Amino acid sequence: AVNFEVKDQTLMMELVPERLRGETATFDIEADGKVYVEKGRRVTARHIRQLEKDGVNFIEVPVEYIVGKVSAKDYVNEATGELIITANQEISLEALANLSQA
Amino acid sequence: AVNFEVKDQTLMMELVPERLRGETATFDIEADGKVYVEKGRRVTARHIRQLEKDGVNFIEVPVEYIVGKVSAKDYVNEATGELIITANQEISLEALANLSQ
Amino acid sequence: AVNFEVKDQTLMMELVPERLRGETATFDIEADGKVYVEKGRRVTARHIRQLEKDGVNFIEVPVEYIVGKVSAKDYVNEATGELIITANQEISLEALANLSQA
Amino acid sequence: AVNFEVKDQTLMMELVPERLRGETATFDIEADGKVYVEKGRRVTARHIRQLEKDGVNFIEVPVEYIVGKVSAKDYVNEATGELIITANQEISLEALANLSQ
Repeated sequence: AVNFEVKDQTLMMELVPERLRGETATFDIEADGKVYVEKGRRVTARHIRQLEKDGVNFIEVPVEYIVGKVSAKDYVNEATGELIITANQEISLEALANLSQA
Repeated sequence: AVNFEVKDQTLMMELVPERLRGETATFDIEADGKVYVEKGRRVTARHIRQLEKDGVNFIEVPVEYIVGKVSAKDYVNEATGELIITANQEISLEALANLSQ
Repeated sequence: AVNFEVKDQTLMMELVPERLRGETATFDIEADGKVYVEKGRRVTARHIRQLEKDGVNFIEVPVEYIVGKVSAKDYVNEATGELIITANQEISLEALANLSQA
Repeated sequence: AVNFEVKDQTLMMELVPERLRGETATFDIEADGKVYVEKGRRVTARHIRQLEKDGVNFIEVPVEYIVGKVSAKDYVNEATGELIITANQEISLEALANLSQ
């Protein structure tokens, strides 16, 4: 009766800025379409303050993080997590009425 | 990646109590698990009073209503309709990770 | 714990082609991004066969149809209906864990 | 326009029965409404047998597991995880019509 097709997916976790400084980024440090540190760059003090200036409290993390395929990072808070799924939800009213009738 | 297993379904619509009184119900007149008048029975002034006392301004309407299998009624306002789907949304994190890669 | 933001919505209903011929379209007759008859045009035999050639068994109808704000049309099957909602579903894992903990 | 009222939630993960035997459970070992071993109890060879006989290859894991409040265990495979959200999806047809206009 209801099909749910995933078009995109993103995981976000709370930044711990005090642990990010000096890391070499293994994935782009980004939020809301803006990349603050490119993969392979070492995070500078300015990068930290640029995130802060923009009010970036959550950053993107690879979705694979949630199935254990990314070694855990001290610069995100493990007690947090926001999963955003963009989907096309197809609801058959006919099929629902048939569930209801039965 | 995401399955949506439907366990129950209903519409809800705003009630126009003036137009209900005197009619014979074609579906249970119901809200929040309480049935006020059963299908096949006449709606009394007492029923109308009970609905008002309980503050019932929306009632359940079968999803069949939306595909014409239950015919239209004056005492529910189609402009106000809601579809409530009770479901288990089964999200495969493995599948989402696969999609991300 | 879960927010569901609607980005787009479409209603589709099964076409009854035998009742569409000769109608003056009051909304574009379309499916899958292709407009077959523009609003205000009278539907010709060719339009019917063009829909058929493309296998168009369902057409778009204004969503308002489902709240009774479009007078019913004999050229769609009233016993049908497919509602497609494009949404951003935001799932707070933290909030869900808190529901679970409680 | 759409509210998603959560009524229950769990993860599920693939079980590695060899790594469970002998451990003391920190959450009920459970599938499809049957609890095999309660939180705080040791998993026996008999428990392992029961799981196998019932064909239980995925078990429930608390959502707390995903935010670190329940610590990681060798006997569930995080690569396989699912999140199952039981909810009432309340779709306002009035609101969808409003959005369409």
